[PDB]
Amino acid sequence: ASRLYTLVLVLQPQRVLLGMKKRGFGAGRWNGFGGKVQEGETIEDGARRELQEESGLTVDALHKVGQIVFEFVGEPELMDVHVFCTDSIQGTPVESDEMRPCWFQLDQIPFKDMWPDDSYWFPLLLQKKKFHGYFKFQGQDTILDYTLREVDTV
Ligand SMILES: CNc1cc(N2CCCCC2)nc(N)n1
Repeated sequence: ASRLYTLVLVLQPQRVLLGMKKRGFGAGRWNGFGGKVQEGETIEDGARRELQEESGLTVDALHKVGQIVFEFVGEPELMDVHVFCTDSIQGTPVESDEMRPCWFQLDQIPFKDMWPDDSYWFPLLLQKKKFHGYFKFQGQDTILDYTLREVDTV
C-alpha cells in the first residue's frame, strides 16, 4: 500500500521556483509545492490545490514528468509522489504559512538544503526527461537504496 502525494515544479527556461518549507513534513528544506492527495480529487487536482494554497499561484497546464516512490524504514505506507512541471503560471508567488517561495537560477539550485534524493533526480527534470525513481530512507537524511530510470510514460 502506498499513499499519493504531489510535487509541482515551476521550471522556466532560466529559473525554477522553489519554496522554503516553514513547518510540517520537510521543514527547513527547499522543495517544490505539493502534499497529500485527498479523497474526492484527482492527483492533478491535488497538485493544483497544493500549489494554490502554498504559493497563491494557479496554472493553465500541468505536465507529468516523474514518479518517485519513497520507503522510510519502519513506516508501513510507501509515499508515491507524482511529479509535475509547468512553464506558465498565473500570478506572482506569495508566502503562505507553509512555504516561502523564491526563484533560483538553474546554475544555483540549493541541493545542500533540499531533500537528498533531489540531487539524483532533479537533473533529469532539468533535462526535460521523464523518470521513475525509488529511494529508501532511514530517517530524513540517509538514503540506503535507490533506483532511477527514464521512462516514456510516467
Ligand atoms: C522524501 N524525499 C522527498 C519528498 C518530497 N515531498 C514532495 C511533496 C510531498 C511530500 C514529499 N519531495 C522531495 N523532493 N523529496
